[PDB]
Amino acid sequence: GSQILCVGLVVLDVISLVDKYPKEDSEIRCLSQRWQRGGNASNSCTVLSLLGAPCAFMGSMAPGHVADFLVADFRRRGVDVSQVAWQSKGDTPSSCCIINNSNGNRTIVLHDTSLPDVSATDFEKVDLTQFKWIHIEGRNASEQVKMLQRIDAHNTRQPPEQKIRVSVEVEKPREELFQLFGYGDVVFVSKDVAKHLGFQSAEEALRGLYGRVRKGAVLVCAWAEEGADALGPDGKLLHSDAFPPPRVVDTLGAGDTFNASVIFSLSQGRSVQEALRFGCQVAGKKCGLQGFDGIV
Amino acid sequence: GLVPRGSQILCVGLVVLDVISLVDKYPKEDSEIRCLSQRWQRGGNASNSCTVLSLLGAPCAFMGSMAPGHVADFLVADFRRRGVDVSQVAWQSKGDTPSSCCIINNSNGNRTIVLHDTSLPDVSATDFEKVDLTQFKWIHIEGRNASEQVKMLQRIDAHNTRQPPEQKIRVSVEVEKPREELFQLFGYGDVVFVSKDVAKHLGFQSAEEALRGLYGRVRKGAVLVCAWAEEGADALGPDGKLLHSDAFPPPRVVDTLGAGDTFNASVIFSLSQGRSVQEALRFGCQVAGKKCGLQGFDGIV
Ligand SMILES: Oc1ccnc2ccsc12
Repeated sequence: GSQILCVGLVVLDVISLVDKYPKEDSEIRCLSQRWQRGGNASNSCTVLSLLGAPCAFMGSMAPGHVADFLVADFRRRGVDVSQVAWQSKGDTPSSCCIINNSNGNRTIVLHDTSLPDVSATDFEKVDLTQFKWIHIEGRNASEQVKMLQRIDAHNTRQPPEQKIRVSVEVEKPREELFQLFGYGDVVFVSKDVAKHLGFQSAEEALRGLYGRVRKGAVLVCAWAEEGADALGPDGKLLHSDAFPPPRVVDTLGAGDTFNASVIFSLSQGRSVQEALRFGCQVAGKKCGLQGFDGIV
Repeated sequence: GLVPRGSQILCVGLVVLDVISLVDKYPKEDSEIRCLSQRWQRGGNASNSCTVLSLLGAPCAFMGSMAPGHVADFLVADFRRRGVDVSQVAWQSKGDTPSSCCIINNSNGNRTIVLHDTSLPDVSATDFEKVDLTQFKWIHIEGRNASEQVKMLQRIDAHNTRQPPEQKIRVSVEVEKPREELFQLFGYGDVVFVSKDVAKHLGFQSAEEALRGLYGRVRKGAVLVCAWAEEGADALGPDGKLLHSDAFPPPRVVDTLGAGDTFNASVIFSLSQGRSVQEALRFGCQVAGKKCGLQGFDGIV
């Protein structure tokens, strides 16, 4: 019971670093380029690993030269990949990512291949006893709500001493996913989802959405340079200022760095206030670097 | 493997990986969107000409810079997919194998391009010194780093100096970007290709204006060639006679990307087969026009 598990996408991020965002129908030359392992649950595994937390990724992956790269990266980072749902149909997805080196803005064109999502069945097939935490990136909702019911069940039959804690990310403003607010002890909702839904602050959002969460759970909302807020059952709003770097050069996967770091801190039994601060602290540190090398 | 003496046509230039995404609307900065479709394509002038020469039935080799890595691995597998010999590649210990990102707006046609970075060092004159030339019957050079490429051309001139004219290596040059450095390249090669774009920048309004206006810059006996899209192509040799062929536009135009490279390679092929400039011009125009109605190079046959 010593590992954290993330369940979501792994994506090849084909990255271009430019010094200003290109105007439509124009042509500019990038400063530098790199390939990076990406996808939300993949990114959080990078971060959890860098923090010293044994973790494991679980997502789909079609065999090929791309996947061979993604996997060589998972190892080397020490991410247990042994839970991957290897596909036959489809290619592994990839993104074009334009990173604006003057403000770290990152723009992403995702080629979501037909590759099929990890399912209730893939999941029903995993040894829950290895994990202290399970984080799920909201993608195939209805099919994941099932993986969530399974974990609750396993919990029921377990001494509070050894229940598996669960967190859930709703990053995309998409209906299918809104049912997912109802699971997990921790629920991450993005600024985009919040805005796409009426609210224009992290505190508004938390008041609004708290009704939708499972009894006793914490709802977390980061808001970039506004920092991040949390709201638990006690009804007290928690806040943390951001730790922006002097020069913000790369925000690609800052949100995932925040999620990972919050998860990490909580899994070490720190308070919600402490973990809020940790998340901003580490996400902010990453925004001042290209990639993840160097956040520790 | 063993390459027979004087059998291959060599093309020296750029190879680049083009990632091409088609989208609903141009992405607003800091957004996360889905393309309609995405394609990884081997690109570059000397690179495309190599593809075309293989499809035409010529043994061809590519010389360009690459750095070891997954991008290079993809480009090399694609080269090989098109029957192109890649053993002359100049492998580099520093820099990125070129890769470009292109975003095609589906609701209006616009292409927005992020060009490859400048990290990888071009093929040098000393890189090229190491090449045994006897395998080649023709050598074509995409103009890039002209001061260095001039030395390569001087080397071939030296080589040729000492051969029966039946084993002299024919040489062609392409000046396609309108930048001053390249213009000294006009002075080299038996066949000089100048692009419509370059000609326009020098202030010429037609293939005829450009050939007459620039022929001064070529070496005694050279042929200067200019293609002008749907106005066809002209050539102008040492005898002063402006040759011309009309375009062979396709039923409907589908993909013009790399049609100039298809023209260059077709002309080169034709000439290398001992056809006359007028026949080369015409052939070049046919294959290029066909390619324009085709997605990629598959059916140019
Ligand atoms: O806390 C954050 C979460 C996501 N993005 C950013 C960017 C600067 S701080 C920060």
